[PDB]
This record gives sequence, C-alpha cells and structure tokens, in this order.
Amino acid sequence: SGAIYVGNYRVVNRHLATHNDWANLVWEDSSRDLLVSSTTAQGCDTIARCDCQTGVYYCSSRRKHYPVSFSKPSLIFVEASEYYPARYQSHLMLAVGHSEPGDCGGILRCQHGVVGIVSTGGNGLVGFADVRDLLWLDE
Ligand SMILES: COc1cccc(Cl)c1NC(=O)N1CCC[C@H](C(N)=O)C1
Ligand SMILES: [Zn+2]
Repeated sequence: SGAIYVGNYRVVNRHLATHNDWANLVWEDSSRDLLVSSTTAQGCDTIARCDCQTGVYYCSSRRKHYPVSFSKPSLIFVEASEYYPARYQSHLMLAVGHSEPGDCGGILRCQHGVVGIVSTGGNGLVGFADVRDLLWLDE
C-alpha cells in the first residue's frame, strides 16, 4: 500500500484504488496501473522532473529503504494477476531489488523528489510506475 500526495492530488496504484478514489477521479490509466484522485487538503510530496536512473525505494515487506539502479520508462510484459489480464504495462521501470505483492505503493525517490511507485515485481526484481511525465500534478 502507499500513495503520493502532491497539491490537491493523491496518486495510487490503480489496482489498489478505493471507492473514495473512484468517486473523486481525476485520471486513470490501466496500461500504467495509475489512478489520481482529488483531495481537500494540500499534499506533503514534491515530484522529480529529471532523467535519474538511481534512487531509493521503500520496501514495506522489509520495513526498509533500498538503493536501486532502474531502467528508463518502457513497455514491459506483465503476467496475468487477479487484477489484470496478461498485457504490456507502459511507463514501467525495472530494477534488481526485493519486492512482494503488498509492496505496491512504496515510493521511489531520487535527489530531485518523487520518481514513482512500486507497481510490479518478482524473483529479485521490482518495477516502478513512473510519474515524472505527469507535469499537471504540479498545477
Ligand atoms: C510488487 O508486485 C509483486 C512482487 C512480487 C511478486 C509479484 Cl507476483 C508481484 N505482483 C505483481 O507484480 N502484480 C500483481 C499486482 C498488479 C501488478 C501489475 N501492475 O499488473 C502485477
Ligand atoms: Zn532525479
């Protein structure tokens, strides 16, 4: 679980969005596993606007932060789950790191701010849904 809070927006994994997120929907993209909803209170986070390929992510299944080197946002095949049929997920970045299904939502940050959130994983891999291209989050 986990979310980014920036301005009057809450960014979450689309497969974990609540009834309240859908009732306050701003934008969603199943192919990116992202959903953004509106909030009344001002958020706490800053979004990176960069091309960093190193950062630190929060891993809830270890209660620990880990450093990672991650690939540029790309179209990656993701196996069928209870949430989605087998498909290509876009704007996804892969890294070597520990992750478990309940780790989705953990924030990946670089020196410039929030880069994205955990969205996929398996066998010593972790995938992050990028948010750096969503320029409208800052306005
Ligand atoms: C952090 O996720 C994992 C880590 C280790 C093992 C596994 Cl099987 C996962 N589960 C996943 O990758 N997904 C299940 C939930 C939805 C995901 C998606 N974006 O399509 C895919
Ligand atoms: Zn950066």
